[PDB]
Amino acid sequence: ARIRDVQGDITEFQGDAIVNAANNYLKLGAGVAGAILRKGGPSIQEECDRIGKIRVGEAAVTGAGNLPVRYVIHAAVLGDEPSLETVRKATKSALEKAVELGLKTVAFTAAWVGGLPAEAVLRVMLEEIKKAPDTLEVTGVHGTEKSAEAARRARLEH
Repeated sequence: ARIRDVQGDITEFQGDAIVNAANNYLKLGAGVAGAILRKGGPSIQEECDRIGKIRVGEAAVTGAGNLPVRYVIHAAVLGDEPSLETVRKATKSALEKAVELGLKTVAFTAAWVGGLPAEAVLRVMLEEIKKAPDTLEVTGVHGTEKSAEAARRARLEH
């Protein structure tokens, strides 16, 4: 996969889909998830409700309502807990949806951490992203330029 990292508002991404780091209940909550809910509109939560509870590590696809993307891929990274193995699974699953749907571009919400070491999380996600096809471009979208630079450094290390 082609891998990018930029500073930005993920709700303004102009590509095929955004990957939303989710709870297994698929309830859109605070922060970025709340931006997606507000800008996208109620239809997103409504489809999430219809899909229902999923397993941690799995992903679910909904429409994106009024957002400038076509889909939101909800990757469930937390539920009734305790995981680095969980981030890997949710990342793998989200990328599988992107392939199945035949997407060319997706953005990840840079929440995936979950009290785990952030550098460790960046590393495991990069590993799964690299296994995705080169027909797919994956953009990590970061709230801060500092967060963006941390992702760039991890891709270098490596």
